[PDB]
Amino acid sequence: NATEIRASVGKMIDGIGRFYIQMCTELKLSDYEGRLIQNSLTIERMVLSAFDERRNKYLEEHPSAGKDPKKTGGPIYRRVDGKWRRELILYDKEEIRRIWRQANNGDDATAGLTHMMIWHSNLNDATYQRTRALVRTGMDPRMCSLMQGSTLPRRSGAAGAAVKGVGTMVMELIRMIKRGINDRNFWRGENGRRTRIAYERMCNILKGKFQTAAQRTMVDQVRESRNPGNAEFEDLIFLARSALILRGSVAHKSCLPACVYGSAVASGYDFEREGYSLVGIDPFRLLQNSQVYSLIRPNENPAHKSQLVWMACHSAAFEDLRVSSFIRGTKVVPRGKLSTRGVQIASNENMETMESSTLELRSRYWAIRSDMRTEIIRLMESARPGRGVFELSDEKATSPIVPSFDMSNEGSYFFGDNAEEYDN
Amino acid sequence: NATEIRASVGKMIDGIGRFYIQMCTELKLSDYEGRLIQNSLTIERMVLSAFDERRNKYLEKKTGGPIYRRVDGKWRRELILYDKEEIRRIWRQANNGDDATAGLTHMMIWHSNLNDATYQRTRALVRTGMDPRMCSLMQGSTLPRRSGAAGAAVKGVGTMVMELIRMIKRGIRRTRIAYERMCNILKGKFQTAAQRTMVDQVRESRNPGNAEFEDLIFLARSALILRGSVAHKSCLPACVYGSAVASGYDFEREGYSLVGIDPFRLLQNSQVYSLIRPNENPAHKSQLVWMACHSAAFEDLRVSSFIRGTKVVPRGKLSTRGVQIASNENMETMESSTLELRSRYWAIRTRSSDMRTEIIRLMESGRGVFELSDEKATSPIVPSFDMSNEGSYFFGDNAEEYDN
Repeated sequence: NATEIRASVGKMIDGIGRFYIQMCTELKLSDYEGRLIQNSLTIERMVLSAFDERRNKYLEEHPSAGKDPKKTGGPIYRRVDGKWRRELILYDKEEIRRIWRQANNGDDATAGLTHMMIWHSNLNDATYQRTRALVRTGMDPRMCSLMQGSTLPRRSGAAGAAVKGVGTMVMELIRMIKRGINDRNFWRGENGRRTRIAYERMCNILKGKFQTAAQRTMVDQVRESRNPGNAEFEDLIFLARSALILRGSVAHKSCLPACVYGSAVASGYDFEREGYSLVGIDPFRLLQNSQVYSLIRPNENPAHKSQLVWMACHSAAFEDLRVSSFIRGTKVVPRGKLSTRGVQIASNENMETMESSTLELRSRYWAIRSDMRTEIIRLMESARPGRGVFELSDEKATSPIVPSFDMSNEGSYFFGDNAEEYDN
Repeated sequence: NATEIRASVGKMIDGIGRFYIQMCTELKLSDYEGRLIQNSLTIERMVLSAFDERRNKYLEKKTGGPIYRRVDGKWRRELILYDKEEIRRIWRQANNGDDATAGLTHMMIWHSNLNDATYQRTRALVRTGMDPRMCSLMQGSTLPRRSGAAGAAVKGVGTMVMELIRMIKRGIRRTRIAYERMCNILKGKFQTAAQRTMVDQVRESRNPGNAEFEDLIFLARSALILRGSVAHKSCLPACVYGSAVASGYDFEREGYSLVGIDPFRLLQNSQVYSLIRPNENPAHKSQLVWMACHSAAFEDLRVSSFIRGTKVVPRGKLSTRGVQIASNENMETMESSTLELRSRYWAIRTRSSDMRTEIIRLMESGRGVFELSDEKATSPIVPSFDMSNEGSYFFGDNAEEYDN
């Protein structure tokens, strides 16, 4: 009865796994070099590009960006003579899509591709700041915590729609109103019919992220305008702030690096059989016996580069730092006090100085988890200031541990942000 | 009761005013040039430099600074170096030959009040093992190492916590008393029983320990919810005062008070011009100044916005860089505009053992505006605020980092 879920999900993991393995052997990579998180992001980026096929549903590709329409690739890092060297592979999109498909027993693994996409998205969320893009749109920097999903493609709507946060939605809509406001043709014409229906869908997606009946119906008013302008702009900004106090309903799926799935199947793990869920202990324990490395930079804190990957693996960048901590097993500080610069490596980076380290990716527990303006305001005035944890070994919900939180500690991951700005 | 304090301060304003007028003449600037903010800061800094005399109590060959005089359609960066005694002598003269201890500390807090709305210190907080969120407890954080009991009056909970922590962390007879003293000040900043206590116990620890690093850090955090009582002092540029007296206004006799409408009315009718780099928003540069004048950086933006009459945005939205100029900024990309230093309404300053369980327990659990025309506080407007608007001047702070 409950067999189907483990399988469709475990069978999804399996394929991501098989695919990674083949990909590594194909690339003549060593265990360490395969468990290198930087090589893993580069291999995932590669499968989505072929399935993307220039439609921005699976990839975040630029519009003017210079990359061969029928051939994807990325940087690979292998340790030779002790020094880390930067290699640059390039594969035929076919190789990727044929190898991917074969990894999945002839199926197009669309869940898998969405799983990897959401994982890159979670990482980005825990790594890059958005305030500079917020201000330019007319939004506020505090709206940074309504940003989950902002560096995701506007395609793969349901998935995007589930993981994206109010701000990401407000931000999207806010832009159309501009390009519509600015271009005269924008809402009239075949593009109005094509975009108007888009604009709308977006409103509904946003709308279905709100809880209070006032927010919901206010979005409706905003979507009923046939010529969105300054007025609808202030309303979305308004909704955007209401989200700060009356939190929305945003999905959060714990996706892990392919190398972590690829590493388990190759050790003998049979997922589709045992089964998988992203809800319970599966991603916690799979993370538990984790052995994921990372090129680390001169003067970076290995402990910190790890918090980052930890944080993205469990979808906790927008998580009250006191909640996360109780579960991590160690304080989970604000980005501002971190000392890494990202788990990527720039072309410009001097690899002569490059280091290598073992991410600490486990945890101490696992856990389960006009008139209107006025109605909303008050709902905010009256607003008031958690999840159930279980020891790893308590497979089932036999005994919920109580949380002993510390309420005097930093809760926000964004106050005093030090991260880079996500140009792309 | 009232009359003396209001006079004695009044005489201080008058002193600065005069001192500024005079120096204005030795430096021989035109009315416009004499109303330029950078010129007021540069003469203001001289006065303090001289009287300080390398002890780090006021301002951190001779004393000098940049003098901006516009001829004949570009501005020039004049760098004058004046005698340190010629300047302080001139200060005595404008003050009847009296040390304006109050007068000097007044211009000082003004600069502190400026730096406060202009520079971010989150970076120093973190280097000291503090919270960024503690950024709104940094009043007077940019005050001199040797700052008296008037300035320390203008110091925030986090400024004292920082100062204290930076000392235990530093090595690991009079440092003791000193470090006991700071603890006393911090103490006079809390409003509750338990908050005071921990401080006592803190200055009380026989030898500095990690318990305080934590205990101070913990108290610094309580002040964020259990607001304390840090003294704010509305201090205006010297130009503003100088000008006023040139008007003939006679502060010593009319009486002045920073606790009231005075600082406001003097600014309402006060005309200051500032240099403005290119692509900067004169209105934001004005916000910056207005804020510093009323000593309102750590104030809730909604209350500030109400009083001002116009939105007072977060420093992360401010299209400015600062009120000073470096020796590397082209003067042929410079020009000036008027600093809008007015307000819609004027307000009252609202003149003001497990300790962690009392504290935490507490934690979990009328500044009225009046028309500028209502001098006597005869009618109180109940500010109608909107909590949709932003309250923290600091979230997203992109401001330059001050370096202590």
